[PDB]
Amino acid sequence: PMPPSEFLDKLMGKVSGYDARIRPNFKGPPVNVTCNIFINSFGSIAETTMDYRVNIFLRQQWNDPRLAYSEYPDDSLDLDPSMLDSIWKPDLFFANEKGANFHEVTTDNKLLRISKNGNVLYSIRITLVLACPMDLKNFPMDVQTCIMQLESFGYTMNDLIFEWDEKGAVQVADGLTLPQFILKEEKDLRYCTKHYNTGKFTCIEARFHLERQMGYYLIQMYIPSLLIVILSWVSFWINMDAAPARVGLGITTVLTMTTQSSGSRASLPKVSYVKAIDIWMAVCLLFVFSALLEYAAVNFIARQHVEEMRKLFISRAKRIDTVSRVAFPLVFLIFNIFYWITYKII
Amino acid sequence: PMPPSEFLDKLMGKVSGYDARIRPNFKGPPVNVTCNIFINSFGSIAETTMDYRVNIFLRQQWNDPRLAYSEYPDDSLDLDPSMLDSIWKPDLFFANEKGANFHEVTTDNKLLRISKNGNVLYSIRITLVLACPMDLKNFPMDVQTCIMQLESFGYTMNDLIFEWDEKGAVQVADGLTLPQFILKEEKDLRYCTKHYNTGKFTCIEARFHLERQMGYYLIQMYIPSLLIVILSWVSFWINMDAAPARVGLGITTVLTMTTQSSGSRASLPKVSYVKAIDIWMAVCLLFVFSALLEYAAVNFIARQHVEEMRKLFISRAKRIDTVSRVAFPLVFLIFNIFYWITYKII
Amino acid sequence: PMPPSEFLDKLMGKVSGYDARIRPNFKGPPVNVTCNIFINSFGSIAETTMDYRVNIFLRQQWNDPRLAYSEYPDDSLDLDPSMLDSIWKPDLFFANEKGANFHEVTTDNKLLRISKNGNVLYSIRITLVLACPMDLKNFPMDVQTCIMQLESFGYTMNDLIFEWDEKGAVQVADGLTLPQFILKEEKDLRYCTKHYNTGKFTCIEARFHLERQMGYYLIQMYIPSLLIVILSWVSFWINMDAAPARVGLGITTVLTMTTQSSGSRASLPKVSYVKAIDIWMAVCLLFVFSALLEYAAVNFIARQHVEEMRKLFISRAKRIDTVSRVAFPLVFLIFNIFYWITYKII
Amino acid sequence: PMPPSEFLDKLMGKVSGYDARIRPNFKGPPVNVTCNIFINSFGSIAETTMDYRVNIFLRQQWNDPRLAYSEYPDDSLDLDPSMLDSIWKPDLFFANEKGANFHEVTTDNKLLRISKNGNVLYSIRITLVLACPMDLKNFPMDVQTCIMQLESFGYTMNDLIFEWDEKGAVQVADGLTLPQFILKEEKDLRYCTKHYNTGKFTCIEARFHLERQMGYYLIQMYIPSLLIVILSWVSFWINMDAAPARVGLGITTVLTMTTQSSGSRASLPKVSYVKAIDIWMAVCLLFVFSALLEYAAVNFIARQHVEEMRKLFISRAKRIDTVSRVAFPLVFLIFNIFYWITYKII
Amino acid sequence: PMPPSEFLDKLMGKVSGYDARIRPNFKGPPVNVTCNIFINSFGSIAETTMDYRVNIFLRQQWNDPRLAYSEYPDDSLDLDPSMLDSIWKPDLFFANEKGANFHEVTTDNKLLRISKNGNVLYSIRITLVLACPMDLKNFPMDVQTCIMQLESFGYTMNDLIFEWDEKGAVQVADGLTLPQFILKEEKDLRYCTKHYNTGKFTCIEARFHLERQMGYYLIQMYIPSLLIVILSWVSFWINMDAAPARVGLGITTVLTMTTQSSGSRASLPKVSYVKAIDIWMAVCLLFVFSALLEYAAVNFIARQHVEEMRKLFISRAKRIDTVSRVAFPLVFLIFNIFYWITYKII
Ligand SMILES: *[C@@H]1O[C@H](CO)[C@@H](O[C@@H]2O[C@H](CO)[C@@H](O[C@@H]3O[C@H](CO)[C@@H](O)[C@H](O)[C@@H]3O)[C@H](O)[C@H]2NC(C)=O)[C@H](O)[C@H]1NC(C)=O
Ligand SMILES: *[C@@H]1O[C@H](CO)[C@@H](O[C@@H]2O[C@H](CO)[C@@H](O[C@@H]3O[C@H](CO)[C@@H](O)[C@H](O)[C@@H]3O)[C@H](O)[C@H]2NC(C)=O)[C@H](O)[C@H]1NC(C)=O
Ligand SMILES: *[C@@H]1O[C@H](CO)[C@@H](O[C@@H]2O[C@H](CO)[C@@H](O[C@@H]3O[C@H](CO)[C@@H](O)[C@H](O)[C@@H]3O)[C@H](O)[C@H]2NC(C)=O)[C@H](O)[C@H]1NC(C)=O
Ligand SMILES: *[C@@H]1O[C@H](CO)[C@@H](O[C@@H]2O[C@H](CO)[C@@H](O[C@@H]3O[C@H](CO)[C@@H](O)[C@H](O)[C@@H]3O)[C@H](O)[C@H]2NC(C)=O)[C@H](O)[C@H]1NC(C)=O
Ligand SMILES: *[C@@H]1O[C@H](CO)[C@@H](O[C@@H]2O[C@H](CO)[C@@H](O[C@@H]3O[C@H](CO)[C@@H](O)[C@H](O)[C@@H]3O)[C@H](O)[C@H]2NC(C)=O)[C@H](O)[C@H]1NC(C)=O
Repeated sequence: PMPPSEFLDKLMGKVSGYDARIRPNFKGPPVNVTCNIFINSFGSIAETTMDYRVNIFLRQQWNDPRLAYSEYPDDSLDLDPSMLDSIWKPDLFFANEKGANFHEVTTDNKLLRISKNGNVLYSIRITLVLACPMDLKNFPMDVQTCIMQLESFGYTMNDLIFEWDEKGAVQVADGLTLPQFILKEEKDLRYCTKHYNTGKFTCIEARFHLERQMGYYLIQMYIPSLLIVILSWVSFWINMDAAPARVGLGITTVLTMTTQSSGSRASLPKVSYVKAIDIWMAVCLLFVFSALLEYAAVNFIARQHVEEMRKLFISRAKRIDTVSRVAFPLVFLIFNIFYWITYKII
Repeated sequence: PMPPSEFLDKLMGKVSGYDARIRPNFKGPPVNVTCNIFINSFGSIAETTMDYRVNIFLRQQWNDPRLAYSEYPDDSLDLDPSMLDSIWKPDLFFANEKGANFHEVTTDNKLLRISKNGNVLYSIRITLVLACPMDLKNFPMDVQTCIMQLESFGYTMNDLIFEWDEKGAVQVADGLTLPQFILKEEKDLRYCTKHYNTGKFTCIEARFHLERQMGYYLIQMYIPSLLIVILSWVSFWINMDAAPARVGLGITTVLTMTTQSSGSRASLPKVSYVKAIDIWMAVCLLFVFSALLEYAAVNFIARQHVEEMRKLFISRAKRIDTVSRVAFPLVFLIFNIFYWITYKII
Repeated sequence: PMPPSEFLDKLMGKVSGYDARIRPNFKGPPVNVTCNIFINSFGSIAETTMDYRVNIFLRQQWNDPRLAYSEYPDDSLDLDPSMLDSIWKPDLFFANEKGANFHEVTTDNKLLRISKNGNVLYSIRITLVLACPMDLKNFPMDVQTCIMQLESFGYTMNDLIFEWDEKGAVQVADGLTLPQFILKEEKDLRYCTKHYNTGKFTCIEARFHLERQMGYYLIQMYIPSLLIVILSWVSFWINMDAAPARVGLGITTVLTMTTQSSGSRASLPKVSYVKAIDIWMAVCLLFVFSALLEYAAVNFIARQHVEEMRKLFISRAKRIDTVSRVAFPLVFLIFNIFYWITYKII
Repeated sequence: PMPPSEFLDKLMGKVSGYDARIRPNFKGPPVNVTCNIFINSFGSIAETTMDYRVNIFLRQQWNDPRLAYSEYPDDSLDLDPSMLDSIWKPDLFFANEKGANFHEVTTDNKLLRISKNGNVLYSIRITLVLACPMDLKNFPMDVQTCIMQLESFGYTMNDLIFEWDEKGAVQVADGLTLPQFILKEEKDLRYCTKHYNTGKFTCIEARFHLERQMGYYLIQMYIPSLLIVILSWVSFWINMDAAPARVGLGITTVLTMTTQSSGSRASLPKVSYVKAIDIWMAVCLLFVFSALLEYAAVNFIARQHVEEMRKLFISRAKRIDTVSRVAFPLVFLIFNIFYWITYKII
Repeated sequence: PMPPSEFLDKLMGKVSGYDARIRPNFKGPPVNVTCNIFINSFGSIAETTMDYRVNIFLRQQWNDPRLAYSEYPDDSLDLDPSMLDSIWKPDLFFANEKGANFHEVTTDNKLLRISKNGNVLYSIRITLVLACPMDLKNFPMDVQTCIMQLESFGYTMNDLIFEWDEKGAVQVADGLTLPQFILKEEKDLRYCTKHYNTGKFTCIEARFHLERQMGYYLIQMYIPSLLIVILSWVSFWINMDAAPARVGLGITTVLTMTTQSSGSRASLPKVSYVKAIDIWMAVCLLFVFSALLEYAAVNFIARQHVEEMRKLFISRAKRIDTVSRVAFPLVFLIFNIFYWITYKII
């Protein structure tokens, strides 16, 4: 008969002594808030800043016995966000926020419904820009584990405990793709219970494993740098004598493999250690410079070394030729059989 | 006689029991909100972020029988946005917001008018930065379908239903142009009715088909890369012997076609797969390197190969010359007759 | 005797029935709001975004007969912006806002004064980021006409009409300069009266004509590209035979004129059509490549062509020499006499 | 006995008729507000935008006789910023704001104290982003005079007058350094009294003279470009004949001096006129191209010009050699003795 | 019995005369506020702007005897941030703010608890963007000392004194890493007590010593520039005569060592003085140009200098050869034994 918003104003008003500043079960057991999120959007995972933007639906559930109506005939009284500052709510925050905001377009994007036994569902929409430290040792083949962690701010462990619900604690939207990554399905769920000189505060966290799309770096970086090493060798499939074809086509490989090494570290943070794209760009400069070093070894013989003198001339220039037709692919393919296996076992 | 704002304060005040926290037709059929937008501005369609900024007039229409006056002699009571928090409004939001805001310069840019039978028109001005996933397989010749979708947040399907009106559900402003795209006239209108563990919520969406302006990429990228392949061949329209004119003008084509390939992927997201500008830049490097590979094949003969010996010298250097005057345009024009037709049928 | 703020609180308070939610001359003729702006700052005219930032003083004047006091001895009651939400104000907005804001440093920068006959002056300070479509056909020699337009949002044409006052409808600050443009003095003033399915709404607009500073593009782009075409020709003022001075100094012009063509399209939007800086950079590559094409024509003769044979050798190499000393300036100066006149008549 | 905040609530409350909307000395002489600032931070002086960020303490002093208590035993009643909207304050603003904000971290950073005779000190903390037009004629050796100006917005000259106090009208923080500039100690203080069709409004302004740090541009730009002109000449300290050492080492100077000219105009606004770094980069390309022009003059003689014929050969190649060993430093050092003196007298 | 929020509303309400506008111990000794921070996040230490972003938990402790309850049986009454504007709080601010903000996601991230003896703990979460002047004399090997300083704004020294507590005045979060730096453990704690014409105000400050990660600059800059100096010398391990192998491989070192010098000063502020990466890039161009200067010295002999004439030819070309095989590593390794020791003692 009486409408619920009219019914609820006396359920939690100044009458019946409801004070929104006081947690449920006061001077009792701690409040068990159970949580689950729903990732709408995900991404812009910057590595210069080592953070990522996420857009979630944070659902929180607890039990307020002061709100447990009995006589109203329905099962779920909702509550618009205008009266949402009138009940108790948990003081959740994110321990690695780095700035975040609500969404208020056409209405505060907030949801609240109250069951008969005082079970309270509270769902809001948040955009977060969460920090995650990026480990870039094996850079195009890394698995980034960027986390997010949810803590109480004012209430300690003996007053308020966060939990993940067992019914799908992290859902992901259906067509959620990433431009550079794959969000794996297994999401680790564990506690991070903090300690300060103020006290100990509850924490729960989720761990998202992000595996890269290697195919972009394979297209822009590896495959052109693979062919210049092949360009380094067909220029050695060359005429009898030393020639300017052995000169300009050797420094051709120098200009390209440094250009590929210049544009390699374009959008990378200035990490102190060495990453996997470096030791590819190192060898793809080392085998480039070993093409000019063979021509100088030929020029060390072509200027140094009339039937006996001409026999001593080609007694060295072909001992160096028929080996480097074989030795250059041997040391290169023994590198790839050692390079790729290390980055396909980690 | 009595002014409408004075008349309306008793129409929806504490007298006559109007509660703005309660939807129309409560414990009845769901509220049928019908919607249409008006795109003022559109654009800044970034592909690094995969989003786009739009500036709309969101019109919403529904029926509140509590507001249906009968005795006032007019037909449309308006209402300034100062008293706009005093009636019920739908809690619409955008499922791919990524940040949005109102416009409050000189007045809240909001409109509200109420007919005699309780029909309510509600128009606001919003700037949205909506996410859309970009498919870039055939990159300069793609048709991007970026959508926008309008959902309820608190009310489920049995309480509130969104509809597009049949009288022009998406209007576009008159001189609305795009810097890089063409907004097609046919705009798909369909439902995206969501399901959560909270419940099922209404959704309607519009699908904007965006076809690119190919002419910019044709000017900067294709036409210069077309002429270097022609530059690759007039350098083969060359003198009798091998010459440094066949040397420097061949690596000239190497420096330019990599420069055109360097500046090609300037503002592109790091997509894993391969796009259509790549397989043009691949062939426009492959036919470049097949110009130096012919000179090395000549230098493989010019150093290897006195009337019989000089007849064997030109017995190969012209068998390779008169074929590549014909074979280079044959394999190039058989590429364009296969390249362009695939990107003119999709 | 009684102070004006005390006098005004009863002039527009709950006594005397003044309702700020109701326009003047209600159920009468429409309100004639007359407007004029004062541009303090202007600029940051971006072409990537196709917008520009302006900082104005928006003055609005109308007549509220409810505010027409008679007995107070002064002529202009002012009103601080604290009580500014207490009278009726027009709901002006900008139809191409793209974000805007007020200025509230040390005080709301707002002004309000009321004459005896109810004439109301209302002046505020706004920063606007207004969109204007940029036509870039003749790019360094274009006249951009970027507009701004002022509309009502809630009131239709039969309730509220905007006008420009005839006494200087747009003033400009005294030392207002632009970094790249010249704001012309003639400013077009016309109507843009909108029509929607909601109704028809008033509009007035001003049109600012912006002519560029050509001298920057003449310094960085034209004058260096002019001298390389002269560098293309003094390298043809060369010795008798073919020489490497005719080789490296020809590709010198290739590297520079592409470098000038690379840095040409640095900060430009990706317009589909072709602009005037392109067809200068096209010809300044075409006459560059016609310098190497003459050396290859010489090398087509120097390898092809003993007193009769040496007479046939210079029977072609000087027929090509003494023409290109004349033909290269003839086709170049016939280009400038056609290029510049088209861009000095539009 | 009675605490001051309790004492002050009746000093300026509804009792004793204090109205915060009414200036002191109403219908009397104008209010003399005296001002002084304290620059905490200064800088980020961008020249693309032609503005600069400053962080000040704006102190304002005036006299309100309505606030002049007599009987309370102290000398300075302070007032927290919660009650700061309760007294009259001047409506100061900045005529070249371009966006500004207060600081509200942990408390509104605002200060207010009231002496016995109604003298009121009012100090706030503001961050400003002030526009200043940049004159860049002599660019690395310029003295920029960027100003800031403080005006009233609502009160005209006959009601409110701004003054600088004579006791240090602009203080600067102690260790305030600039990354690229030197703030000179002499700061000009003068009026800029505005006139509008509204009326005439008070203004005071301060003029900050900013002299650059020339040493950065001397390190990156001048000293490398100085040595290439020396590199241009040691390559002329060369062997007897024409050689490829006179070829590649000449175009070496072309590639570097254009690279230094490319990176010169990296962060500069697109000013129409010519600046001082240009006419250094012009001459440091002109003397570069006069090194290749001498080799072509030698090649004009080395191909043109057997005991009499060999005497005529070196009768020109050494007349050009021993002059350019002297003429190149003579015209270069006569340039620096004219270049630097003009930019060391202005 | 009575709940604390109900108990506290009469403890600090209008009854019992608590005025939040009045400091504790009024007309008494100054309030001793003791402080400690907790750095959650740290970084984005920009050097273009010379600032850094930090995310702290600011804890403040003082004693308000007006709040000292006696009869309530607990020891710590908390207080939600809704009623937080109802007690006295210190007006702390940061003397080098450059913009800062609170965090209000899901709740104002603020904490307040009150002991029995009026001890008040007050903890808030702030994001700061603090300015620090960067000294870059020895740039990759510098120790930056960026500070933060906490001052009162309204209360002078005789009313409010800040202190660091002796129990860990700066804590740092556990896994706090930096992308480019190492935050040292020793943090200097000292006073910075300000003086103005207003009065003298309290200050405390903390000094964070930041030592760089040298390994990134060693990977990108030093190690490639080390090998080009080795590339400069193996090209001198060359054949007998002068050769184009001594020509192109010498200017190869010119192009790379300027490319490494171009990309060196990529993200650096325009400091006037010279930094340590410059005098490495200077010498790594000087020993590059001393490779071409030896070839020109050989070409000064190879063109100048038949059994006696050929003995005088190699009487100089090997006196210059066998010295530069020894003199080039001697002057280079005597540089590193002087370069690195200066930057490993400071
Ligand atoms: C919130 O969740 C926590 C954890 O599930 C609940 O705390 C637990 O409450 C139960 C009963 O309320 C306690 O069990 C009792 O333990 C005593 C001592 O071991 C034993 O003698 C009894 O027979 C009974 O088993 C349990 O100890 C306690 N655990 C902790 C860590 O406190 C809490 O009750 C929940 N609160 C609400 C409002 O749901
Ligand atoms: C909002 O729009 C919906 C959909 O148009 C309306 O729901 C429909 O309402 C009609 C009559 O109110 C229902 O028709 C009736 O259906 C029963 C059972 O099929 C039949 O026996 C009756 O003879 C009559 O045809 C219809 O079923 C119902 N559809 C749904 C899906 O609920 C709703 O009434 C509208 N509400 C308002 C306030 O306009
Ligand atoms: C605001 O400005 C508009 C336009 O100037 C005013 O509307 C005009 O008002 C005049 C008199 O109020 C009307 O003139 C009358 O027209 C009738 C029919 O033509 C004629 O029989 C009368 O002798 C007289 O000339 C005029 O028609 C009307 N124009 C329009 C387009 O409505 C309006 O009155 C102004 N309102 C205020 C409050 O100043
Ligand atoms: C604020 O400062 C202004 C400027 O200092 C003050 O205005 C000046 O006030 C004095 C006395 O109040 C005026 O002096 C008188 O001038 C008349 C006519 O010249 C002369 O006959 C008298 O013997 C006396 O010298 C002076 O003219 C006036 N100047 C202006 C430009 O108005 C003003 O009084 C100050 N107000 C306050 C509240 O301090
Ligand atoms: C806040 O901290 C300051 C500094 O610790 C306290 O000021 C100090 O207060 C003590 C006693 O209240 C003063 O000691 C007395 O000094 C006089 C003169 O030297 C001496 O004759 C007495 O026998 C006694 O030792 C001390 O001088 C004073 N120091 C200063 C610099 O003022 C202050 O009391 C603290 N306030 C609170 C509320 O805790």
